[PDB]
Amino acid sequence: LHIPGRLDGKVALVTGSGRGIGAAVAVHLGLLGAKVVVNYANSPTHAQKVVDEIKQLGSDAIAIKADVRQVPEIVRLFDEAVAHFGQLDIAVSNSGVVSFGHLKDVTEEEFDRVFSLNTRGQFFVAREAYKHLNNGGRIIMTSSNTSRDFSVPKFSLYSGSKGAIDSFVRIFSKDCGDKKITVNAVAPGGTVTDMFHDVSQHYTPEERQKMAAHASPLHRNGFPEDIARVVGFLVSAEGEWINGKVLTVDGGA
Amino acid sequence: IPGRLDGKVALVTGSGRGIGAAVAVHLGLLGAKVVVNYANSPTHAQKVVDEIKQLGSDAIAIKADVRQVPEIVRLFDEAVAHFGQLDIAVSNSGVVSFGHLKDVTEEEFDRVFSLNTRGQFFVAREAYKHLNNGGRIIMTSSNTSRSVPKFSLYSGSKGAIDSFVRIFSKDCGDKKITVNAVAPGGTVTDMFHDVSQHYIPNGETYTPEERQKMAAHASPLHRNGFPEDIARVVGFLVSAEGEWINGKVLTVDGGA
Amino acid sequence: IPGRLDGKVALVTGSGRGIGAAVAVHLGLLGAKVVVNYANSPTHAQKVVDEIKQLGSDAIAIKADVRQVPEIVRLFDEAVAHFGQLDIAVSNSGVVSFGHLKDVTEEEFDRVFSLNTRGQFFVAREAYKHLNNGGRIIMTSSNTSRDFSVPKFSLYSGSKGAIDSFVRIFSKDCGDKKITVNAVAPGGTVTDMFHDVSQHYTPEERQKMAAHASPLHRNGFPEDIARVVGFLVSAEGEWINGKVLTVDGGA
Amino acid sequence: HIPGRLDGKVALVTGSGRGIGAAVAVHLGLLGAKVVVNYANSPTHAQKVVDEIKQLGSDAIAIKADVRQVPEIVRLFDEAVAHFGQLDIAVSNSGVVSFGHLKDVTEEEFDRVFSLNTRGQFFVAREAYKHLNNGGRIIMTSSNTSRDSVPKFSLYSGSKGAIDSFVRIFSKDCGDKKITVNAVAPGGTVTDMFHDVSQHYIPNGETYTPEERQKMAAHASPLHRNGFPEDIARVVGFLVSAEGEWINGKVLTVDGGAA
Ligand SMILES: NC(=O)c1ccc[n+]([C@@H]2O[C@H](COP(=O)([O-])OP(=O)(O)OC[C@H]3O[C@@H](n4cnc5c(N)ncnc54)[C@H](OP(=O)(O)O)[C@@H]3O)[C@@H](O)[C@H]2O)c1
Ligand SMILES: NC(=O)c1ccc[n+]([C@@H]2O[C@H](COP(=O)([O-])OP(=O)(O)OC[C@H]3O[C@@H](n4cnc5c(N)ncnc54)[C@H](OP(=O)(O)O)[C@@H]3O)[C@@H](O)[C@H]2O)c1
Ligand SMILES: NC(=O)c1ccc[n+]([C@@H]2O[C@H](COP(=O)([O-])OP(=O)(O)OC[C@H]3O[C@@H](n4cnc5c(N)ncnc54)[C@H](OP(=O)(O)O)[C@@H]3O)[C@@H](O)[C@H]2O)c1
Ligand SMILES: NC(=O)c1ccc[n+]([C@@H]2O[C@H](COP(=O)([O-])OP(=O)(O)OC[C@H]3O[C@@H](n4cnc5c(N)ncnc54)[C@H](OP(=O)(O)O)[C@@H]3O)[C@@H](O)[C@H]2O)c1
Ligand SMILES: O=C(CBr)c1ccc(Br)cc1O
Ligand SMILES: O=C(CBr)c1ccc(Br)cc1O
Ligand SMILES: O=C(CBr)c1ccc(Br)cc1O
Ligand SMILES: O=C(CBr)c1ccc(Br)cc1O
Repeated sequence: LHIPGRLDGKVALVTGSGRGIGAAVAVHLGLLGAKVVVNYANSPTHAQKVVDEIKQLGSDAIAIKADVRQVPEIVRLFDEAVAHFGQLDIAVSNSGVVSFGHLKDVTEEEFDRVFSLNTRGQFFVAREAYKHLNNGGRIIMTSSNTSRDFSVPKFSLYSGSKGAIDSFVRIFSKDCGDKKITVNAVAPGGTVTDMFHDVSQHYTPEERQKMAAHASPLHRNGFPEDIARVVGFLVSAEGEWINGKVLTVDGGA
Repeated sequence: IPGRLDGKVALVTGSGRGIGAAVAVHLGLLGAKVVVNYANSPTHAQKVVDEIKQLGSDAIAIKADVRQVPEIVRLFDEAVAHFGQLDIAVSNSGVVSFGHLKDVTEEEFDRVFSLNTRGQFFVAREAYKHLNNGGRIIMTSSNTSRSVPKFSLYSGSKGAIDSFVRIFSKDCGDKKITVNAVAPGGTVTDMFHDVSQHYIPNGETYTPEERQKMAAHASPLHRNGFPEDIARVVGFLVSAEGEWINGKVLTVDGGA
Repeated sequence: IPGRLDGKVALVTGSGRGIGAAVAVHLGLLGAKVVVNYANSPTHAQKVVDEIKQLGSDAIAIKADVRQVPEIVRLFDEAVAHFGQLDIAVSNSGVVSFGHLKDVTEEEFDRVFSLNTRGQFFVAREAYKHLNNGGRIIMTSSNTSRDFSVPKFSLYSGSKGAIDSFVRIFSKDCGDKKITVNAVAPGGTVTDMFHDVSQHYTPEERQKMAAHASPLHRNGFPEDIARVVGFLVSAEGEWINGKVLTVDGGA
Repeated sequence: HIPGRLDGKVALVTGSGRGIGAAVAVHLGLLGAKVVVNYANSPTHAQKVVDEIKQLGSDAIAIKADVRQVPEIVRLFDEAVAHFGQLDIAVSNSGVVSFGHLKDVTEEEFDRVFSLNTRGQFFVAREAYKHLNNGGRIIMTSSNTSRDSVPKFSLYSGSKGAIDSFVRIFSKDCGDKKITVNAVAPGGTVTDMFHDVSQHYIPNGETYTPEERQKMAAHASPLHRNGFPEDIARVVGFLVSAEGEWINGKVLTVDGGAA
């Protein structure tokens, strides 16, 4: 009885996996039988619950605090991961922040807060992933359906921050080929997390939420484990021949 | 189990050979009962069926030429008759064409579009009609839609598919059926081989395998695409785990 | 002179009424001689021809069903016969179709594709064969090919997605006579077709709600699509080649 | 008829000292616009462009500003309105090219590219919106490699994909002033930047003359020729005209039909 997309005796790291989409990727890869490094930066207990979750279903994990806005903290994060589990097969760039505002009101402090994590951060996560990763490995980065599909106004700073991700992946896949490493991006849609709720107020968390379901031909919201399942396939052996691509997981939204 | 289709029934057009075949075998290995459609290759159709039984699923092989819209309806009513239900339809059948616009006859257009564009349209259609709720539709395109020369006619036949799927996914939502396309690129079959001989300044001079190996250099993974490479993306897409991929075109080429 | 077409001859399919009449009047305005192609509406076409005569450019009406290839061949033979040259060729003629995928018929698909897709391909081919060196080919798509996905618009959208793939490759084939190929992909240009899809109240009221879609707060008119077409097929538009230009004003 | 002329309009182009920007700025002048020739390090060529524009019956002025420093950007737009009294058109053109494998790419090298190409352009568009007449025009410059694959080109190509995403949303925001925002995505326009990129992506570039590698890239165009600054400037011309209005929020690629 053939079991697909498994990751047994493979190590995976997932920036900002304490809560939200990243935490499901952390678990899924754990379920499909990867050992998992669960990076957080502000949510220490949240991360220890994800380490706990992955252990209960028969694989190992350690949480590692790191601000991935800080390239040396990223060097240490990858340096520490390989120190612990011995190697690293999978690196998922998940960590991100949202911003809202009309072009006229967007400040220098605000451009940077956003770009420092979502774009520079993810790029430098990807850098140390290539240096630290084994041959046949997997980088995965997170964009947004807004990058180019969705056209939310007063969403320019955020969308641009992920538009750069869209352009990194097709080229990274050329560069990363000489360690036989595939690079792909996932562009989630409206995944239900603390972030989705902060961007719906633009009332109740769930009342707002109940509108977005009436917009997917599948009449439900996207949830973190809907994106996780697409990253699990992509970091599997099976899905090696998807390379340099931005997958969009929105449900037809 | 994740990625498995235990209890599910599928149908794959042009699954006697090439990507078609590898799709059918993969769906089987995942737990699906596979309908295997051919139009000219019953021997390989019957081999595909037999390989699907051996690994311990079930299959039949119903002859049907998907240019003929009544042969498509029959293909599907017979699909539902033999296994009882249909969950999954994979529109895969296709022909390549080559030529400069200046030398493209009517006959050559009608040949290419009747199967690649129109045929696939009325597979998607008779899929929606015949499918259980929560089911799955896949159509096959090419990475060359959105630029090798003398490749207009075929290229545009698949650009139409890239357009259809986004809308279909709107239409098809009311039975919660997801519709996506795969845009394969450089996959080792008689179609890839008959192509490599045209878009390589030597072509007939070199050997299919010598050409095949030239193209291996193109991928940053430094290898060739094989039907099992594509089969696996479809399988995920038609798993319940692939649900939240909907209305999209996945190019599977290896960075090419 | 800026993007003027003084000394050129153009041909526009379905230029009797619609964006085409406007592309025809526009290429006229910029000093081109214009073949005006109709199939069903000679009285409209005659209005266009006069309006191009009336701002001091020559023009003719030629009946041709761009679904019948033989008639495409005659139209291009006769156009070169009259003006002795053809520099620009605009594939405009198209039809609209609504329906859930479950309802679409072989007949409906073939009514659409015959003209929207297959017709445009063969206008394009015949353009290549008759066109002077350094000439121009425009094909007509929709912002729905890809950009937007409306329910029950699958057939039409497909018809124009085919076009998007054609122009990229066409631009390479046609470059062996230094001819550039592009599509403009309109997006709600007020016309007789808009009023159909608009319907799916009065026309003018179904437009006032349409206005709110553009961040420029206004709908689209043939001139909006025509100015772009005039640029692409000018000398100065040469370096735009093998492209789709979605003219929607935001939408 | 005299079509897309910009008579009585005022325009600003960043880095209109050399390359594309200059041809952009000479084009707007030729089309009747009064032009503000921004530059950071090339004051003489900037001045030659102002004189070349004054020569064809319009007016121009060179302002110095480094569009890496956001306060120099505000100073640039404040000064430009001060001199000519208004501004209709804003062309974010300034940019740099970088080559390197992800691994070799550094913090310093990364900030160097993003601070001008991405951050710079964003804030040129912020201040343009704040200074521009209603009915005006924002253009940003992108690249045909942002999404249209070239090795050791991630950092450059990245910097520009951010622009593509920016112009689609800028179109909406800028709509409350009936302002069209659009990007041009140039290909390999012959410039000192093209020659620096023809040196790296050619079998043995330094063993070749810039013209040699040029002729080589020409054989790759369906138009058997190299694109030139005037080829992009002609397209910018259309976009910023009354007539180009219904192209809003899109990214146009001017490449001659290939790389
Ligand atoms: N609807 C959506 O959610 C949606 C849609 C499109 C794209 N995305 C993208 O999906 C990704 C994740 O979204 P989400 O919904 O999961 O977000 P979220 O719930 O707000 O969670 C944020 C995650 O980011 C981590 N993080 C933030 N700043 C960090 C830093 N400097 N260093 C390390 N980690 C940091 C957080 O960990 P700590 O709490 O430990 O800081 C947390 O795990 C983001 O890139 C987002 O843009 C999401
Ligand atoms: N290989 C590639 O590189 C590549 C790249 C892009 C896209 N594709 C697409 O992938 C699909 C598979 O092609 P392939 O590579 O597998 O090539 P292939 O080996 O040529 O396969 C052709 C398949 O098409 C079926 N077919 C042909 N005419 C048919 C008809 N009237 N009715 C039903 N089925 C018919 C054939 O069945 P019989 O011959 O048995 O009748 C055969 O199984 C096609 O959609 C193709 O356009 C392939
Ligand atoms: N209008 C829009 O909002 C919109 C949006 C996206 C795309 N488009 C595209 O824009 C183009 C023009 O559409 P429109 O809005 O101007 O449409 P329209 O008002 O319906 O005009 C149709 C034009 O097509 C011609 N035509 C139809 N069938 C023909 C045939 N067999 N042979 C020759 N000519 C034929 C008509 O001429 P006869 O009357 O002589 O038959 C008429 O000139 C079309 O290709 C359409 O698909 C339009
Ligand atoms: N040429 C191509 O092949 C090509 C292809 C695709 C895209 N592009 C893009 O098109 C644009 C034009 O490139 P190009 O070929 O014209 O390049 P170029 O010859 O290098 O010209 C560079 C321009 O950038 C300006 N610049 C540099 N740093 C600046 C700063 N801090 N502030 C203001 N201006 C600054 C320069 O002015 P100073 O003299 O003052 O530095 C000069 O005007 C760039 O955005 C480029 O990325 C070019
Ligand atoms: O991207 C996000 C959250 Br960061 C998003 C939110 C709401 C909707 Br409706 C669509 C979206 O793409
Ligand atoms: O279409 C085919 C073979 Br039918 C194809 C082959 C190789 C590449 Br790279 C792209 C393609 O689209
Ligand atoms: O398709 C049509 C008319 Br055929 C259309 C109408 C309105 C808008 Br907004 C976009 C469109 O594409
Ligand atoms: O942008 C650059 C380097 Br500035 C470029 C050069 C040549 C070609 Br072909 C495409 C490009 O995008």
